Amino acid sequence: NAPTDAAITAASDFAALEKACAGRLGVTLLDTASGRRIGHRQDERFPMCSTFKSMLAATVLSQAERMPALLDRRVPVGEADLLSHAPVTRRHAGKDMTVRDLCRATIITSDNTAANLLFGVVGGPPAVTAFLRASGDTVSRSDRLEPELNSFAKGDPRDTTTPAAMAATLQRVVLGEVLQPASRQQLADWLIDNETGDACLRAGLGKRWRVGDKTGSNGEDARNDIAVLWPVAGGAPWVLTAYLQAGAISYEQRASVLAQVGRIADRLIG
Repeated sequence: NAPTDAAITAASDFAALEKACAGRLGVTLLDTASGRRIGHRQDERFPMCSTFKSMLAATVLSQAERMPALLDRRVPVGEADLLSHAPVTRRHAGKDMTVRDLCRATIITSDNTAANLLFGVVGGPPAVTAFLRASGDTVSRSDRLEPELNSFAKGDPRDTTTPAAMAATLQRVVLGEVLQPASRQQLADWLIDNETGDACLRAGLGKRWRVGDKTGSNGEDARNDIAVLWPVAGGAPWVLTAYLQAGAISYEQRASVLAQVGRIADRLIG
């Protein structure tokens, strides 16, 4: 594994990085002050996997703005709802959880059962797609439930986005005026508190940034990370999306590839 590891660390642009892991890599780096973008395969489709959960949460918050106390509503967690990956909801089987706490769980731990329970609250994948369209996104689409949404076939557009589309959507929804102020700050905080991306984009970004992110992956070859970068010294934020498919390297090496995107982007911003 040493030669592949070395080739990954020596890569200093996104095309070289793609080559070092023999993968397909999609990246957009977006400056929110100017709208300038730089990257790789910015307009090709990639499977979203769990990165969609950021916008599922946004759909819920948007519905709460016109249905008072929805976030305080309690939803039963039944034995039949449980999946293999359910780190938070597993403790609550046979009782219930607030809608708000389900949102937190699905972002910061990627809880699959939490996500399916929230789909039921808002009206399923068509409800999330409709929120996306209303926000200005003409590209991203939510089609299936967990865990089927992770099964991507080449040329199948179900449950996909592009690096450029998702970057723009992060700006409008996390930084813009698609949501009310209290709603978007709550979404920002959940992303900042994420616990699954320590070895991904965060591992290559310097201390001058405060990062919020959401990861994704599947068992075959996909590993993704999308992030918002706030400069702690002040100024406009940046947005960084990274989608990777690379079946010839290990799951761990996929994370190393993501970390290297972080290092290259940080040097490009300068």
